[PDB]
Amino acid sequence: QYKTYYTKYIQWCQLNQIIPTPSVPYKDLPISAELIHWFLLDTLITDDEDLDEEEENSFKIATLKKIIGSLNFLSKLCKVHENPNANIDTKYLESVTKLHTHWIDSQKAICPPLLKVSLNLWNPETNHLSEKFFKTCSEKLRFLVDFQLRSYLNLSFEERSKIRFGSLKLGKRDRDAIIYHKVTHSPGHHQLLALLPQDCPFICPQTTLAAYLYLRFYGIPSVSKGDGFPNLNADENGSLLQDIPILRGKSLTTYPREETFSNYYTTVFRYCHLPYKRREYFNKCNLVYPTWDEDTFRTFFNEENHGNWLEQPEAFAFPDKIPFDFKKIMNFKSPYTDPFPPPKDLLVQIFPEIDEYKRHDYEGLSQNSRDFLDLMEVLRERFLSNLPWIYKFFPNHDIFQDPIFGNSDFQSYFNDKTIHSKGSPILSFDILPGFNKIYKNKTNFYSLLIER
Repeated sequence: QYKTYYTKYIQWCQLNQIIPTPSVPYKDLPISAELIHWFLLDTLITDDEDLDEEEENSFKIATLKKIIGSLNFLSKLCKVHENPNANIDTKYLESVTKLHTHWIDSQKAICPPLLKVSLNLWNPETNHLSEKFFKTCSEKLRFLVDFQLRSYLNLSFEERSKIRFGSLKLGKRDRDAIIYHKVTHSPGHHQLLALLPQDCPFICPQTTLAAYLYLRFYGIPSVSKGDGFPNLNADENGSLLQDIPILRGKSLTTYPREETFSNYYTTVFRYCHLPYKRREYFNKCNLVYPTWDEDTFRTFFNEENHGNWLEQPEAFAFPDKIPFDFKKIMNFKSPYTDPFPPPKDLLVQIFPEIDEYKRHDYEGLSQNSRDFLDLMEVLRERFLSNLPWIYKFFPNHDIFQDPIFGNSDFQSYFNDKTIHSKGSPILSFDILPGFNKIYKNKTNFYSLLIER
């Protein structure tokens, strides 16, 4: 029973050269939460079908639990032999089980609030929402970013509100991920979280964030001046970027106040007819990205420490030092596994400071400024690739106030990306796993809009 599972662990240690290949190496076998998880991610999880799928998923979580219980048992047997390195952080493995249980159970259950709120908050014509809190698209998108940061990152309001421009960097192994690397002090603590793009533009945190930044920096052209793009020449090792909040409230310097966000949430969930409990949007979450001790974190992830290993943890199972299953599932994607890119001609007309800094003493900027510019470059690409869809639904959004978007080049891109689908009853982009059947249908998707 125990043996048939824990044997697979030993074979995987042998095959990956974590141990030499000759029985159970009782004394010498390393067992830890991170190796067990890596074993799971290489073998069970990443199993690259209607009623077959439902059964296979149930079976996967049953097997996950049995593998975990088996390796807990193996660890006690190694400890009988005085193995010094068979300690299991069982909380970490309980979060893995809870992560998969939540994913399978919610697929089993199959509108999610993520989609309903996002589509409604992108809508520029929302007469019955609140002219008191949500007069502008900037205010709507500002709210939506906090909402998508909670939905994807499972952070409390207080944690969200500490996100700064300098907190966010592109992944090195996944250049489509934005990584927030949180370091806390009690033996030091590292928690890494990822925002991935979404095929559906309205729930894409990258698209949404970029639209919000677009309005924040440039305002509405005949209407209101923006804050400007940050003065990156003033940045010295993050001095400037670590003080600019990801959302700007009443002053340049502060995230919107919690009491104001409390009202925004109430107002949006009322408008969307969605049940609302403040604690589920404001308080700490039960399921969160894992946090590593400084020692485990530096030692596990340094490939020169482990030159014998065939595959290193960051190659597949923990890209950018985030386990692949958390990264996918917290971004609402399965961990069981651009037709018309935007022309550089158009890219260079929005966020034009990105290119200007690249032209000048680019070399003279701090590394934090260049990491921010590379991030803005990915948000700009995301935003522009999706603008043809946003324009199809919401041509009167504040984004489109710049006379630019009325020009021949922009209109031509907006048309050329979306024309191939104008007569199709089905949306060209995907929605969310388990929801594609229902909501790729245009009529169904449009009906999620409260107004129009």
